[PDB]
Amino acid sequence: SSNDNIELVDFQNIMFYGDAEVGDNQQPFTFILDTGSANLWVPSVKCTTAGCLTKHLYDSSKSRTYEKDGTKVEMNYVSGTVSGFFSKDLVTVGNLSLPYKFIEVIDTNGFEPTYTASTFDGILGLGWKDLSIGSVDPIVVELKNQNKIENALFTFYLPVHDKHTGFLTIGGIEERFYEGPLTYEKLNHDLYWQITLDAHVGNIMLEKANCIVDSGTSAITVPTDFLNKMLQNLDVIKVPFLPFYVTLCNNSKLPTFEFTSENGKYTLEPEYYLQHIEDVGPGLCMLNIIGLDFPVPTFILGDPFMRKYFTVFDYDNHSVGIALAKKNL
Ligand SMILES: CCCCCc1ccc(C(=O)N(Cc2ccc(-c3ccc(C(=O)N4CCCCC4)cc3)cc2)C2CCN(Cc3ccccn3)CC2)nc1
Repeated sequence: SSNDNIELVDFQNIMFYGDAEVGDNQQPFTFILDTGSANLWVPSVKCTTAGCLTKHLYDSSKSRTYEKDGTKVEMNYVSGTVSGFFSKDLVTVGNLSLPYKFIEVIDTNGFEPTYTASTFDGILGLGWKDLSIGSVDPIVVELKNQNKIENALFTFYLPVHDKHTGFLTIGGIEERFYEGPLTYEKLNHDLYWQITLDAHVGNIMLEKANCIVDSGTSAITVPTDFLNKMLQNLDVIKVPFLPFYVTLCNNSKLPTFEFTSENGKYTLEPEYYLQHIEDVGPGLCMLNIIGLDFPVPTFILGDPFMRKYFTVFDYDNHSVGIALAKKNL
């Protein structure tokens, strides 16, 4: 391709990962590629937590292009603080490289057990500058500024468990990934990749909902009240202690999400949001949906949505494009 393509690998229909390198010696790492964050986080050889001892670690002393920064970073997560400091070095994504400012992580203890229990080393954000710590221009913006690509956009063709591989593509939109019309939705903020869509599920509706397209979220998230309502009398239950909302895989009462704009209509049928849990019971499924409240009514269109729809993230035009993903590649 004329474009930069990074192959994506599915992990049990839970999350996907991509590889990238840091340092002019091309130190390898596995990353979460997250449109819902806006920094690049890389664990240091200087990190001595139990979590880091299992990871690929970054050694700045081995890179000729390392440029010291040192500005301290402290961020609060779930299990406490994650801390480190800014560094600059060559970051290689696919066949493109550039010197880039990233967070060199010294203490990961605030990211446990998630961090220890996962097979990735780092997080590479793909959101907007205003979402970032330290006002860092996004990688794709920086690549365009340097004439390494002709459009400041990237696309996601997500891998599908037991079906096909996935690609993150930087710089252009490739026909091999989609079918039918590509429709564009304007961003309502340059922060997350957030757009305004009318949401309908059965009789329940939310006009002009804030919908965040988020590659690092493994579920669809729905306002709690909206969820509670839409599942009433559907033969969907919670078991004393197993997998959250469960249902028979062949349940005909299961609804289709419908999101609309003046530009387009996007639907998510049960086949896209159901996860088989056959090992716990014949014909049993879990609904890959969670209830989550934001200060304003908001849906997170995470991986289940992005598996059905090819997505285009356009910094130049401040928009997200959406098209049906080709079923095979
Ligand atoms: C050395 C690495 C240092 C990482 C430091 C770090 C930690 C957390 C986040 C973060 O907030 N993230 C990034 C993050 C990405 C992926 C994950 C993640 C996803 C899946 C998995 C996973 O595969 N498994 C399966 C194995 C066990 C662990 C879970 C692990 C981690 C966690 C956190 C959030 C997630 C929620 N996002 C959505 C959102 C949008 C709008 C409002 C609120 N929230 C915002 C960004 N950033 C950086």
